[PDB]
Amino acid sequence: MKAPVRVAVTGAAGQIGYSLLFRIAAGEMLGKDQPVILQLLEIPQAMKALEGVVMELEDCAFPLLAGLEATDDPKVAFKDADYALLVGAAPRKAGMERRDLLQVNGKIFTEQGRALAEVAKKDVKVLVVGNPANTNALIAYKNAPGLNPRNFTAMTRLDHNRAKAQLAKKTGTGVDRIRRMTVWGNHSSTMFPDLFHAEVDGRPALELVDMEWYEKVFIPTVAQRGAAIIQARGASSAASAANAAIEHIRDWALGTPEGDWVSMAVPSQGEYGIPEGIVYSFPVTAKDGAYRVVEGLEINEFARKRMEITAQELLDEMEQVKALGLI
Amino acid sequence: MKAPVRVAVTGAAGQIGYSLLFRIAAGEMLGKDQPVILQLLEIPQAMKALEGVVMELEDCAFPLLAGLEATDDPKVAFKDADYALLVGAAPRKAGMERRDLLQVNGKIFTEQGRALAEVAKKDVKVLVVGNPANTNALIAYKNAPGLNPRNFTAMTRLDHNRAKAQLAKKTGTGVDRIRRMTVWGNHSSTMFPDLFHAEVDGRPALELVDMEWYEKVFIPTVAQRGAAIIQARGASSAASAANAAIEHIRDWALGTPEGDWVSMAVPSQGEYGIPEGIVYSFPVTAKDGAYRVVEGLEINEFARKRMEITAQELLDEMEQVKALGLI
Repeated sequence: MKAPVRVAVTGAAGQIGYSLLFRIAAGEMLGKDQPVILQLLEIPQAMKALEGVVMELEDCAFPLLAGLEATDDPKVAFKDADYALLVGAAPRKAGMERRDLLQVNGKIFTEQGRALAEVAKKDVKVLVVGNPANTNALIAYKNAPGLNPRNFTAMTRLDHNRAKAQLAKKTGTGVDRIRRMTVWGNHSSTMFPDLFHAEVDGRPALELVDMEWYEKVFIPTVAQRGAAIIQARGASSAASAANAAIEHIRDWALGTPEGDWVSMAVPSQGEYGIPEGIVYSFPVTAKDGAYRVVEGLEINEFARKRMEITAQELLDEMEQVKALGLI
Repeated sequence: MKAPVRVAVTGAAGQIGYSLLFRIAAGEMLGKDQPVILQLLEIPQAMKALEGVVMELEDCAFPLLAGLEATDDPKVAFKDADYALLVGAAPRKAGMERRDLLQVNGKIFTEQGRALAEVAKKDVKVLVVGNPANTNALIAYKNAPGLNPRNFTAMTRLDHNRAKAQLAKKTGTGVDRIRRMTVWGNHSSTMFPDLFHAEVDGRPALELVDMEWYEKVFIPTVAQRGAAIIQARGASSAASAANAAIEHIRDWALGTPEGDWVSMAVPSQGEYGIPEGIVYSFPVTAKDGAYRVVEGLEINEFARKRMEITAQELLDEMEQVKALGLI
């Protein structure tokens, strides 16, 4: 049997957490042979609701759930954490400006970054889901002295999955036959879904679809997908976002399939010329807890242009954060 | 690997459906080697929302999801279905008598019962989750001419899991070391969680706990658990109920553990002296799609009294529906 690992999840009583927790406890994230201890965190006002979630988790009689703890203290929630899913972020309110959102989020992730650095395992793997993901991750790792910045990542996996789904639908082929999809940059409207290196059942994607469709239909649709779901359901995409979070962690810890790669926003070390420091989505392979950016990919003018734009949007956000003295 | 199976689900855009659908598509209900085709049904007014759910399902890029269809037509949703999860039920409206609620549900399950008999597979396995589950299941199979009544079941697995959870917490042992739990009767306040045949780590349950605790703490607590979740979360227990539905179908389709059994409400054939016809929860073992009631168990006065009380409640209900000409 495997020794239990501790998984910390913030914003645990929220929508994403409600879809997320039960699948983790069922062993879908780290394997059916891996027991887990869930350490849940919420703000004081949501502890009552979190209590209700804990009861539902007990009511599932999960054999792999070796422990369950709920708290409103980050130093308790992150204690000896092996994995940390930072889902909770600043709730957008009325009269609240862009800079106001940055300050409140700045406060949350500086505090959480520090707590992780103090009480979590030294090799703790972190995934930031709360928006703005890439920048909150920057704030966190920048305020986590002693921890490896590459252990801090942001989620672009949802966009990655949305792109594969759209391509599969268009080509009329199973999504399981789509490989080497890449989403570059920021988790925002400037994200760049790359079809230049994607393959559909062995054949290059651009041999089955044209540039007109790619530029005029594919890109806008993947970018608008979150909005389409809100317009349809009247609520955000919690379940698909939860699924993406699980796959992000799963592939990072268990490894990416042979001949394929996934999208992960990680602190840049200059790959493809992207400025160092910013959390940027890159194509990556993973093996036993460690990932590596896939280098050597040919970047044409169309791609570089879009890659530059989204990188610039991230540099701008960092400037604002620095201005507020958060990093 | 296996040939795809068609799984029909009603009330698909609701809370239970939202927690249920993604785990089925992930392969948690019938196995990681069993592709599934989801045929979702909703009332006309919720189709827009169901479309949003369909998009989220697509955005998960599930390899086992071989097909996905949404509709407001029962005859379309249940066509060639191998499994049918009847989650949707009549919504409770202000100023709506008990007889009124019974009529609305009656119309629903009469129509769905007729639809299943007309277009579904003759060996279709049906699980009724929408309340009142036991009675809704009676109406359904009574109006499904040509189908084996025993393929129609009601869910009591959530109460079953809740009871296991409470015993584990009390005895301080892992929920996985709890066996032969039984919940008899109706899915209501008269449900009877039986600890007389339950084992905790190989030892009889009543050897670690006394009758006082069992009678005044255990039974009332399991009966009030749903209310506790509502008071804490401000919402019903959607996720744990979805988990229960998955396990119900899973243990029925794939089979129960050796030397153990689970709770399932099935049409009575006189077992244990229970009136025939009414859907009553019994301890049951299953293997490859077929289940058998565990007979021969010793029933003491304490158990027998409670078994009759819940049986009587079910007869009264059947009485009312038969009075409304529903069956």
